[PDB]
Amino acid sequence: EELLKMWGEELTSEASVFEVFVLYLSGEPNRNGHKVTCLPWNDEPLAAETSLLKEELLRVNRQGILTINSQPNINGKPSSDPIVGWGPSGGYVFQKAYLEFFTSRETAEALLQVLKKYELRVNYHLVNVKGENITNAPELQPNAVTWGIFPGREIIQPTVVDPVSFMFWKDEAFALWIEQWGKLYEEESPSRTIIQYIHDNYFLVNLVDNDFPLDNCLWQVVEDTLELLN
Amino acid sequence: ERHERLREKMRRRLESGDKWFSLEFFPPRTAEGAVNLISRFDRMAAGGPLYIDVTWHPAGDPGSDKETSSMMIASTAVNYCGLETILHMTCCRQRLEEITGHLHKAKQLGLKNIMALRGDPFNYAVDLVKHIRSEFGDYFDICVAGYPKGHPEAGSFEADLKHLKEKVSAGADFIITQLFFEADTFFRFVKACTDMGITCPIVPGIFPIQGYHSLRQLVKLSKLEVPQEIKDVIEPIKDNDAAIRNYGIELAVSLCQELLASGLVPGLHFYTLNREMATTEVLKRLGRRPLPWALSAHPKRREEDVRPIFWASRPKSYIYRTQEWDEFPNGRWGFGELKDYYLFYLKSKSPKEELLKMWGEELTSEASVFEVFVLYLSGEPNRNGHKVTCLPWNDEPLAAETSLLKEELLRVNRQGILTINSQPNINGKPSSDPIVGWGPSGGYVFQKAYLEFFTSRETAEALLQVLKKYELRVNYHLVNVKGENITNAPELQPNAVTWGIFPGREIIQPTVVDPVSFMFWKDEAFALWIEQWGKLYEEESPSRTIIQYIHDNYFLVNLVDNDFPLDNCLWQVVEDTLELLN
Ligand SMILES: Cc1cc2nc3c(=O)[nH]c(=O)nc-3n(C[C@H](O)[C@H](O)[C@H](O)COP(=O)(O)OP(=O)(O)OC[C@H]3O[C@@H](n4cnc5c(N)ncnc54)[C@H](O)[C@@H]3O)c2cc1C
Ligand SMILES: Nc1ncnc2c1ncn2[C@@H]1O[C@H](CSCC[C@H](N)C(=O)O)[C@@H](O)[C@H]1O
Ligand SMILES: Nc1ncnc2c1ncn2[C@@H]1O[C@H](CSCC[C@H](N)C(=O)O)[C@@H](O)[C@H]1O
Repeated sequence: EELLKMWGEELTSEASVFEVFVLYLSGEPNRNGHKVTCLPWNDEPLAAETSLLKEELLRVNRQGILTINSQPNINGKPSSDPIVGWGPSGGYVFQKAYLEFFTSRETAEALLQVLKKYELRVNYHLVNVKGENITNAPELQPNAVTWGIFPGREIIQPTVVDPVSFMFWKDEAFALWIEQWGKLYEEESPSRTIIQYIHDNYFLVNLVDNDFPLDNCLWQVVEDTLELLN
Repeated sequence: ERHERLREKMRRRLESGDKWFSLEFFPPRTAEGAVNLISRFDRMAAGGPLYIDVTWHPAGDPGSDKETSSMMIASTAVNYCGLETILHMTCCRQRLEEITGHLHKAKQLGLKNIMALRGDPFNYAVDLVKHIRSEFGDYFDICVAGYPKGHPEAGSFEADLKHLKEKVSAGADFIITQLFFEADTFFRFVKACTDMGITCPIVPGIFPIQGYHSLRQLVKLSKLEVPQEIKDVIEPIKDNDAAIRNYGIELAVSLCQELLASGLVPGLHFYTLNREMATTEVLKRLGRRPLPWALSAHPKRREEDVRPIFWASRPKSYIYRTQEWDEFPNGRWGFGELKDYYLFYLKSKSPKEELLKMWGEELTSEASVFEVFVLYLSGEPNRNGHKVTCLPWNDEPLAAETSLLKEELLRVNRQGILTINSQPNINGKPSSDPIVGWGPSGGYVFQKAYLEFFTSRETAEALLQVLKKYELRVNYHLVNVKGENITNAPELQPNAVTWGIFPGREIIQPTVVDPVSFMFWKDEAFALWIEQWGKLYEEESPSRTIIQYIHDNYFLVNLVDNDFPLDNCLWQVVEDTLELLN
């Protein structure tokens, strides 16, 4: 037993599942053993870039939208930057904001509803376990989300997100709700039951904000998702 | 379902319900006319035409290797111009071997659409189509001429319809009709075609009247009688060709609208007769963007979305020099090689010794050459009073994006920095910008500053001496006709001067600087001194020896500024070089 007590001994509701993400999104106290440094999806500590949006992620996951990775809108930082920088020196580095998460089944309706106004700017992709696949993405084509331009060189594009790779990743992206977390609990115990109601019948989601010279809209998508549900 | 060439391409438009247009031309009897018509093919291609049809006659030697011959005109339309063509063919006074040889030659030239014609004095187009199918299978498109008001040689119209049945069922793919004067005639013979089991799509042909010779030309071509209404309209204006052009445009617009609104017409064939204005106006009245180069090439070149910037003021030589390739670049340019040098036209749109009045008959010194570049860039008339339309490297008026590089560019060019290609830094403008908005309409477009020029031995030396003060920021490349090569670019890698960011797509980089393909542009760039401007002068003269000295000893230089969100340093590097001189 290493991560059980860090993820909580007994889950009273989905709120006890939300309470595991916020204690990963900040170093914070717990009923026993304090800080948790891991989730099934998130074996790295938060990258230094995450400090730009840590307060937003804490807000988002405390509202029940269960973020499992992100990026900010960077708009051409120097390559040498210790927070957001890579490749040859002196060049530039760019990003699109990114927000990948799970939600309660009722919340996916809410998200699709609010995307009816942002479906030009925000590339979105929702998927339930067994298959229920909704997107505004180009049918086939990958979306580039981190790229860089370097003195005397070709454009480098290290981070890309796309509907085929996402539909493949989904088959692991649900399995470890059981294989890592759910397998800790007793057979059909109230914790296992609320985890199974979170494994099955629950939407994995991806969002990308394409308009990177602007402030990141993904927080407003989630705020309006919440508002709508409310 | 899947789609391919042949009927499936036009079946795509049929299913999508998109109306299209096609143009049909004639081969000229002179080489100059051939060049003019090739330029015309380039100009019409932007009108979104389905295909180009080239007529065939035996008196003009169409199967021969003369440039005026129809076969080479069609080949130039496709291979060296990038436009799909449909080749007409007639087999009167021809044998099996001749037809087979001509069809094989069409094979070798990439020609894949063939029109079957019987001509006027192998007895029928049925034999031609059947022989084509038997000897070359289904590799080629086959289309047969249709006769709505019946063949003049035929006793009965129903017999003509039956012969059309047989010809279509033999090997034909599409049917093209001749001139008309009433729309209802289209409908009646279309219904006849349907009722006889002919299921191929029928496309109507249109002759746009443009002059008084059109009436005689129309009568001779179609053997039909002009209606008394049109003649009476034309008779009182028998010497106002321009007015008849407007009247014919109106009549053609009415006919085309009636044809299209029917829904049985998938497209239109227009008999241009090697005339542009009326056809273009008609097409516009009936109702460019994917890359900063306004068209990517058609034949075997759907893959091209990156090419080197060097040729971008002169694109048709790049297409011609690269026609050997299969690896037409898509992705990071990283592969296609111009391991090539060639025999040529090297002719402007102005005649061979006509533009001498704009470049000057008499070069006094290099300081006269320096004004020809500046007169071009300024749009200013020469000492003769003639505005310079082009220079040997750049047959165009230079682009709207280079209006940002007007006053500074011509200012530094006066000083012996003879610029032949250039570009602004852009810093992430929205897509659909008026001067740099290429690609998908949502997104952003980005560019580095670029400058390319010839310059003197002294000024090149100076610049080599200076660039050390910017060499972290400026990639530079310098070469001469002697092959002396000096450059500061990493491992000779390409340099991505333009790119765009678009929702849901990977990053797109449509133009690139490349120090290896600059070795292949170099030879073309220097040779365009002697082979267009030197040879425009007499064989031993001040003007020839001046141009041969410029060819012999100027450096060719290219610079790129990598700090694209900051102000351009190419302005304030050549000025940092002018200072040093003194
Ligand atoms: C779109 C178009 C393009 C043209 N292009 C050219 C060109 O490139 N070069 C050129 O020289 N001319 C061309 N012409 C002119 C054309 O070739 C003439 O109309 C010519 O006189 C006959 O050619 P055809 O294919 O229409 O002949 P066909 O369709 O074969 O018709 C000619 C006559 O053959 C008779 N016939 C056909 N099959 C039979 C049969 N099985 N049994 C008995 N009788 C039969 C018909 O009754 C008809 O009157 C073109 C015409 C059109 C409309
Ligand atoms: N549950 C969670 N909520 C928010 N962010 C998370 C998260 N789990 C991981 N992350 C962060 O999401 C980031 C995605 S990393 C992939 C993109 C990468 N930064 C690049 O541009 O190359 C990680 O760096 C990590 O710090
Ligand atoms: N004599 C001359 N001096 C300066 N620039 C010239 C020139 N002749 C042509 N040019 C310009 O050279 C540029 C090269 S193409 C520039 C790159 C490309 N348009 C892009 O897609 O980003 C053209 O804009 C052309 O107009």
